[PDB]
Amino acid sequence: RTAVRAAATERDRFYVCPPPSGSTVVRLEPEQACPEYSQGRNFTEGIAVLFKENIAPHKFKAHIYYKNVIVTTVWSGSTYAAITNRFTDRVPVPVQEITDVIDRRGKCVSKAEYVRNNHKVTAFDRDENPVEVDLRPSRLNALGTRGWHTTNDTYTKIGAAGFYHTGTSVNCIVEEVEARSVYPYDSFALSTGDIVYMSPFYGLREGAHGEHIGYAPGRFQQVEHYYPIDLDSRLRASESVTRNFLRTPHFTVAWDWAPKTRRVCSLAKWREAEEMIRDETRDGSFRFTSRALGASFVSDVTQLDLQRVHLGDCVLREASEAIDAIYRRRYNNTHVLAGDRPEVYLARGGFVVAFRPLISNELAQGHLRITTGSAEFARLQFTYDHIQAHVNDMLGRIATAWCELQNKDRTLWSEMSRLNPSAVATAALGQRVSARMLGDVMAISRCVEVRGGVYVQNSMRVPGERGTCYSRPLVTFEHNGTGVIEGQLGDDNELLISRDLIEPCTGNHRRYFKLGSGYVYYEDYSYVRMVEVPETISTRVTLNLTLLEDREFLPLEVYTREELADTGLLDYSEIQRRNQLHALKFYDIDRVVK
Amino acid sequence: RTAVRAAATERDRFYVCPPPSGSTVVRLEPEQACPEYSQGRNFTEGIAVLFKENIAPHKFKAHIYYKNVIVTTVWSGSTYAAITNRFTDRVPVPVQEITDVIDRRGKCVSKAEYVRNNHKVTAFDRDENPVEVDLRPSRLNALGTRGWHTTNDTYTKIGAAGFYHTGTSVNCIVEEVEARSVYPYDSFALSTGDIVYMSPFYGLREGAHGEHIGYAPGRFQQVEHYYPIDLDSRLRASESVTRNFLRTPHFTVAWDWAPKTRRVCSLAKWREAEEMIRDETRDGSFRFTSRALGASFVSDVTQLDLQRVHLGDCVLREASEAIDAIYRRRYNNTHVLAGDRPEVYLARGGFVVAFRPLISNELAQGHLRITTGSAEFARLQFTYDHIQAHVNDMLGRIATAWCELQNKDRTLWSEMSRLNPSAVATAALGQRVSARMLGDVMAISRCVEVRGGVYVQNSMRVPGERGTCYSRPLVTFEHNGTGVIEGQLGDDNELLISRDLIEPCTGNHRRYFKLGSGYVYYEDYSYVRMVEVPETISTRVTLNLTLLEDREFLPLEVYTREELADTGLLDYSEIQRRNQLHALKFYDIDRVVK
Amino acid sequence: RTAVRAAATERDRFYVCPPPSGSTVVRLEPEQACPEYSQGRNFTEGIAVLFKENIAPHKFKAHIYYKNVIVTTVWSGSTYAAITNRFTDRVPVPVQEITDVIDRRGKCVSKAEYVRNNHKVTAFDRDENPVEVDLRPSRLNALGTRGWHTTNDTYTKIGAAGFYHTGTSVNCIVEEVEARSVYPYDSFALSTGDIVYMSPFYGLREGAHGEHIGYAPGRFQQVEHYYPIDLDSRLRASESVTRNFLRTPHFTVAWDWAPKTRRVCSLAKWREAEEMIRDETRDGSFRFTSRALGASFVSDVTQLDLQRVHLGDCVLREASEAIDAIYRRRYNNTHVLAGDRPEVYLARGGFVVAFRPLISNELAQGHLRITTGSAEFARLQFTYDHIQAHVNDMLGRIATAWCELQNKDRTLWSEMSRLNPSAVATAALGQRVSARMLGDVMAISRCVEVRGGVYVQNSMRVPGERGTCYSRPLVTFEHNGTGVIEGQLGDDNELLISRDLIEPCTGNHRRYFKLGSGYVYYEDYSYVRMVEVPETISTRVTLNLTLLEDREFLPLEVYTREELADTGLLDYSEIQRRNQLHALKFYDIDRVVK
Ligand SMILES: *[C@@H]1O[C@H](CO)[C@@H](O)[C@H](O)[C@H]1NC(C)=O
Ligand SMILES: *[C@@H]1O[C@H](CO)[C@@H](O)[C@H](O)[C@H]1NC(C)=O
Ligand SMILES: *[C@@H]1O[C@H](CO)[C@@H](O)[C@H](O)[C@H]1NC(C)=O
Repeated sequence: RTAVRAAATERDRFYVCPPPSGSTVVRLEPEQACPEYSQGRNFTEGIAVLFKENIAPHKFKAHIYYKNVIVTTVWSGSTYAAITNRFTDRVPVPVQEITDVIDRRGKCVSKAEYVRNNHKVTAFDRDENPVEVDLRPSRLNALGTRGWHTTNDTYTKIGAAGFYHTGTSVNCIVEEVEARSVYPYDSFALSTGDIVYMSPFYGLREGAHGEHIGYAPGRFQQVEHYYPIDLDSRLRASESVTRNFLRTPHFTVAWDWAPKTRRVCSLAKWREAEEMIRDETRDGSFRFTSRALGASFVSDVTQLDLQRVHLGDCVLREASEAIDAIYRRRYNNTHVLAGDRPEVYLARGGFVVAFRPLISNELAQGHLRITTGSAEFARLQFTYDHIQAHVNDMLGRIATAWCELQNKDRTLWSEMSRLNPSAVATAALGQRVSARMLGDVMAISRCVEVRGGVYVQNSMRVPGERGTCYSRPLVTFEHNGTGVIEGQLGDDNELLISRDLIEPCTGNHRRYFKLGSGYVYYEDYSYVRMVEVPETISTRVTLNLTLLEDREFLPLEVYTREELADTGLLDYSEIQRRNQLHALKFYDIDRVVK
Repeated sequence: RTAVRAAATERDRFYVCPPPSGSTVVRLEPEQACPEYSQGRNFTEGIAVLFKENIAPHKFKAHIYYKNVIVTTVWSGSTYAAITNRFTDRVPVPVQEITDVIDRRGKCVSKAEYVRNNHKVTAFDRDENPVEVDLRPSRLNALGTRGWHTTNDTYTKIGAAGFYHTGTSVNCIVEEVEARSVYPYDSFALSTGDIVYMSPFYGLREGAHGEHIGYAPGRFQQVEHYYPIDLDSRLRASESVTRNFLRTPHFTVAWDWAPKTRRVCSLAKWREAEEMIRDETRDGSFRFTSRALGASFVSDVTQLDLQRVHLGDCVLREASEAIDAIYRRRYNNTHVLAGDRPEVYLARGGFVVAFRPLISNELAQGHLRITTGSAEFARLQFTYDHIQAHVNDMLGRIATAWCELQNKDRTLWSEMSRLNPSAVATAALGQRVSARMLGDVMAISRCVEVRGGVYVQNSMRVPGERGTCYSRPLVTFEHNGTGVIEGQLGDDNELLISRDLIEPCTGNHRRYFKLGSGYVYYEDYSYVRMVEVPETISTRVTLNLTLLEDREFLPLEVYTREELADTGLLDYSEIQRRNQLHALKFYDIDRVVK
Repeated sequence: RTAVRAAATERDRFYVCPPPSGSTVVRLEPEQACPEYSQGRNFTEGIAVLFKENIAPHKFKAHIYYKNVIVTTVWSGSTYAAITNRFTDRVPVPVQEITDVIDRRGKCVSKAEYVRNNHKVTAFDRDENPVEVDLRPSRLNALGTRGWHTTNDTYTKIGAAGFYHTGTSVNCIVEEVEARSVYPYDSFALSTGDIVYMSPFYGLREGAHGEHIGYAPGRFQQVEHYYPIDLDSRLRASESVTRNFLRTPHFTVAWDWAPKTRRVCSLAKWREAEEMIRDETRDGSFRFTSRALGASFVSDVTQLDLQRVHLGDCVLREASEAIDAIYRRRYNNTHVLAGDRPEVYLARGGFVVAFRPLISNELAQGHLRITTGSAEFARLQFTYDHIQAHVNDMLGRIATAWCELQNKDRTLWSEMSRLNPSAVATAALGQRVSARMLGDVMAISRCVEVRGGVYVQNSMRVPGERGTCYSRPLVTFEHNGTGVIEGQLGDDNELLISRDLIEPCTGNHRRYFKLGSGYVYYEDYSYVRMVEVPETISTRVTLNLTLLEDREFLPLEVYTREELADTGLLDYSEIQRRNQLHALKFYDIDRVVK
């Protein structure tokens, strides 16, 4: 009939629970309203053709006609000859001579009649009389680089010693040439290095005449219904052309006249987006997403008027073509196109989007200069948006289910609140409380810590009654004023003010009761030992979520600025640097003879 | 009083539950410690100005002064004239003549006095006496490309037949020219194609004299307090300059002298980051994140000393300007700048970050050559980090709530463990067990499978007692040694060793008892049929999480390397290729006359 | 003994629950099968070397040998001299003279003997007799740009007035030159601006002879066992070479012959991936992921045969080198390489991947033209894949735990279904139902709304019995036909058909009963007031998931197309534009003398 002193730790403290009066009354919180997230997105399927700023020059075929005049002064000596001069000059071939000699016969006159220093001057091949010479192809002739000439020889004079002799070579040259024009196209340059200070689209028939010409009107001429001739097979072409001719002091250049608007565009077809999705979730903007491309393009809801664009005719033409070609190939039997024409938008970063919506059979029943850079932002827009939408959708789904689960699981908590309102209110409040059901509502009283040392009684027998025992052990403790309380060991370290927990005594009685950090072992209503229960059972579900690791994105380049500038056979600046030093490098230019 | 043989499937097996002794005792696992993830990040708001490596040349205005000497040899014939020679040469205009004739009067002398082949030589326009000729503007004169000349004519000699005549043209030319200097700036080049082998910042006053000059000291001269004159309105400028003059063998070039450090910088302003956030979560590094830019820049915690940078003066100057301008515009009333100066860092990929922290009013109370490439890594750093931080934060939040929920829900499991310790321990252990509460701890015994065929008894009446019935059906089975057991059908296919489940008989008795894969139907304490219960009730919450789909990022380029190299009017290498073939193409250079 | 009219709102409606017959019987839905997501990925560790398309020209050292012939015509006057002509021409130095005079003595003959206009011509320095002159270095000589010449003077004739005098300068020049060849390498260009129309790898020994030569066979020559000499220290090199010589009309160029396959490759080493992971999860493809690089490269499972590549010899050579070097440095003691050679693949976007798997010590016991652009797609592939895999893994983990948790928590629901089948079935069905356990299955009946006004009875005393009271209040209501029902207030607004809920009366009786939107207060079995219970207790766990915000990725470029084209000292096209205007700008070319 002795006593064992109980031991309490912080976490495993003893508690007294004063009876709850109706002073504080609580209800179990009703089911919450669940978060409803964006279920369904607003969009349009279609076909798109993306256009970029045209950066390429206007390229066209042309012919250069000139006579290569070389004048050589030789000083004939005793046992040698020395070139004292070799003066070279390209001279134009008149239009008359092109059409009437060169096209007509494939011959060229052995003389030149041109203006130099404002004086009318002449040059005769071999210092001889004019003869129409045949134009023979060069040995080096190749596709797009054919040339014809009249001589393989450069005339030089063979004379008497102690004299200066002058010979004159005249080689008539016709060359297939490639021309290039860079915006605004007020000039062009030929494969020969010659720049023509005139518009390639300059003509005399209306529209064309309001194009630049840096040359006097007499230097230019057009020849309508001109049927070109091959200077090898001397055959004419089946279709005629308006042939432009410009006579400069060093050559005559010819090219086929064509109207600017047909030949040139300020924009260029970049890519086709066969499965283009136009998103309409964000307001006042469209977002053109392409799975194929891995790119999103943001534009306004309002269309681009292509009349604002200088030379934007190619857009609608090339866009309708590819869209119509795609439709035929991919949607002909499943869908129908919308609105008898494609829609055109100005997307972020200088991209022009020509989009045409796809309608399923079932649902059918101020001047602008567009500058384009990279499409790097658009792929990033794509990547980000694809992930953001997914994780947003999925967390939405978790949030709702978390709410829904807790709402359902309230049935379990209400049911427990009828039976054990205290353990429910302790879980809810997160602090040790005593509770009583006052019908359909709980009365709450807080539980207070027992600081004065607690002692367990060795026997569990009712003193004065055989056959009746106490179900849980007896304790002695200090709470409030009364220094000693004849109490009982309740549940989860609650000490009971009274001793009313009873049971008829049973044979082979084994009990483990929680007492502080551990357990007290009782055998046949008598204290035995202070045991430990190290074995546990868990109804928990493991959720191991690991973190998304740090990643370092270091600068990465396939080719550098240096590598990209070093691809050429020659570098103008590098050559000039070295070349312009030649006089200072191999001569004393600073010395002066007295 | 017959029997029906029960049918067990794998999943719906019969079990016998031996009584649990205190041999194995368990506790319900206490509430766990919950994961606490990084709640709050360390950062600094501010304003930044990003600087990139200067790739642009130093551009400045200049003037070229030369006399264009053309000497023509004409051979007058019977009925013609032929140019046998036309020798062209640019000659310098002496400084004396620039200041005393050209600036003073707007005139130029009709002769040239220069050195060629180390000999002092002269050239007279029209082979006549020296006259100061007025400089008239060219017809083609435009903004930044003005030129003045003295003649429109090229003098040629008109003489007697059978003779060689020589005429001399001298055109004095002054041209507005644009100059460019590329690092290290020891030379410059003019719009005319001429390279000047000297520093644009070379002077004679201290500092400037230790700059390259590839020319003899006599060829150079500075003119202090020089007031320039317009050669059209012959008005002088209000402010004077130090005027540099360099006389080369072919021209005199003049330019305004300026000190290198003022005019040139090795870095260039790239972008302003108005809302720059400097992250301080990772140690030994700063991360400059810009929402505006969509870029993160990683640098050291230690500042960049701009004294390590060759020509880094522009940085602090231009950074303070833009930061101060931004502050005035965006933060003037809400915040205050910090530390009387902006901080400077060397970020990853060659970016210089000039950052100045923003302090809210409430909180206020070895030589370096910087190489820059792309900012592609920085946008990727940004994207990745923005997503990683969000998903890490959100999963952290799920992890904690999962722990917290299970911790709360332990109140429900403990409560059940008092009432039904077996069903709790079976859920926990994940295997069929029998359990008994030994006070505050459970005794566990495992349940064993009944392999010997089971039979249900047709009646549920107590033999020998009217008015008392068995609550659940009677069974017969084989377990351990004893071949026949007079048992009862327990819960969820548990077969009971005994027959102690009793109830006073009731009128209109209908029962469905689980027996193997299905149910046994009993009516008024008598077997009827083997029914199926196909209807279910579920308290589950659906969570449909779908996977983030695979995405293919295919190579994408707006303009190729080819497209970017093809934008020019001429290509030096292409022209040279064709041009240097001309002799081989239109002549036989290999033939020799015997 | 009066009555108070109850008030019902939508959400807090009154219900009558008809008794359930076995008409509808339900079971609680058994535990579900849980989703099992991809646990474990298939991959190979190794080392990789990435190769890109070679964009760089073939660069090699060379020497240019020529004699700079200048012929000057001076007209001596009264008090002056005028240059009437200055004709410049570069002439070749014969191979004989290079080896026998220039290499042998470091001297060059003061005359030139060359062919011009098909005529054999001579040039004498100072119009004097041939002398072997020493080659002296230029003042400007620098590393890689050395030059040697024979004179600093340009010979001019000083004569009698009224006469034309002609002088001849011959300067023999040898220059260290840099050569460049661009694919297909059928020509090369020198630092001087000269293009050599021949292959740098053309030779006469087998293999080399099937390479382009645009020159007659006599113009070329190889010199085997040639030991070069420094023209400063007149020392010979220790190792000999096969020396190529090509005599063009303007110079002799020499270079060391080397075989094409050794000197040139169509691919170039880009980066080393020390920790390259080759993923094998997607079928019919490999994915080469590099943490270091932040890039993923997609290729076929089938290797690249490098015999399909024109000049692909560098790949295997350079790949084995770096891989073997890396292994030695990082894996020598932990792993072993696999398969006696590296594997080679053709990745997406023109990248060649040379991968060699790493085997841990423990586990050991048609013609192709490759075009490369950017690696932008590969970093995006990397970023996306890294995130996708993580979030997919983590949601998988949530999905399984959600299933597992609900499966466990079924133990709680079954247990409640025995005690309160109605509250379980109401939670499950999401509608108010009455339920009865018919053994191991529930009988369900739906609950109907009470529309006819309800009234609570002021007393809770059993009329006719003292000491016995009703536990819950009495009500009067209208349901079905019977206009008045002597009922009782049940749980959660259920009205009971009968009045069988009883309790022995207790002293100090306080009760709150739910009645519609609120509560009814009862004191000592008598009505008092209609109270409100505003205080709640919650067992809910907060889960605050916020959305991933929209981000705008705006176009961002470090340097523009314009900025990148403006880095050069000169621009060929810009210079030519201005230069070719000179005649039109400073002269009247259109005027003609009559
Ligand atoms: C040049 O010479 C070749 C023969 O070597 C000949 O075929 C060709 O027709 C000649 N061309 C001219 C224009 O004389
Ligand atoms: C050139 O001629 C035009 C008239 O055609 C005239 O206006 C201009 O002043 C002249 N220039 C010179 C330098 O003679
Ligand atoms: C050129 O002159 C310098 C002296 O000014 C001298 O050192 C050099 O050797 C000379 N070169 C030749 C080739 O005469």
